[PDB]
Amino acid sequence: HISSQQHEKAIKSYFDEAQTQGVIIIKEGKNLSTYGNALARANKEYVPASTFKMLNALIGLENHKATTNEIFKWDGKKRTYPMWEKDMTLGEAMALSAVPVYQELARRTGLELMQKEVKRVNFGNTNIGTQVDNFWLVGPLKITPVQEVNFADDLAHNRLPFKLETQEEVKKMLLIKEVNGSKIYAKSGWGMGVTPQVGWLTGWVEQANGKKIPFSLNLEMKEGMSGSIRNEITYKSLENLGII
Ligand SMILES: C[C@](COC(=O)NCCN)([C@@H](Nc1c(C=O)cc2ccccn12)C(=O)O)S(=O)O
Repeated sequence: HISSQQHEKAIKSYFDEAQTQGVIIIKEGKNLSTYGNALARANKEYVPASTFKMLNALIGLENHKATTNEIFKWDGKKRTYPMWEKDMTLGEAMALSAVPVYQELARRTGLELMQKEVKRVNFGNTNIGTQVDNFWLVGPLKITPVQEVNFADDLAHNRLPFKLETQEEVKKMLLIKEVNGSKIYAKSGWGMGVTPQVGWLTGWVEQANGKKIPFSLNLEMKEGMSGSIRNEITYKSLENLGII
């Protein structure tokens, strides 16, 4: 079959072609595999950006700050994108990366409860600072790609410290693709308020046989770069390895 050298070269070429620097961590059982064109990013800390939504939702639901069918009403003020100027549930806001909805959720949770829950979960450096509505966007909260793939592994297998119903609700919110009997659950992320800008795509693959293969793509986003580049490189890498 295909050599490890060829797989590594192919995935590295996906990041090279996009003219960026990035890594993608794959986890099978307890083993971590690092691929990409800048392997040292694996243990470097970056803001989680939208990937934090997964945990924001978990906390919000567990602590009764919202329900899965509650509709967060658009307040009528201009948003960064027209697509965000509407009423939506947590799940809809997850799919649209609707930051305003999640900022409202964070405000309901409150700084004190948020700091305690982020600590309880041991997410990244666990520090949210003093601003409850933007700590995952501009710091001080940071996390490495290894910690992100492990967070995905824990959520996929319901190991996080939340009722299993809560975990299942948030997981249902993350289905972004189906391919050849395989289901891909993930959350993209783009930290535009930091320099350099970081891009993320963290989730897992649920294969027909029921096995789950967690992953975390992390790269530098550059001016005039497409968010869908995080997805194409992720899908191409997963396919090259025979995961999907
Ligand atoms: C790039 C995504 C979504 O991805 C899409 O390209 N849009 C898609 C919906 N079809 C999204 N970024 C994001 C955040 C999450 O990090 C957080 C902010 C804050 C301000 C401005 C943009 N902010 C975006 O600006 O649209 S990020 O991957 O969540």
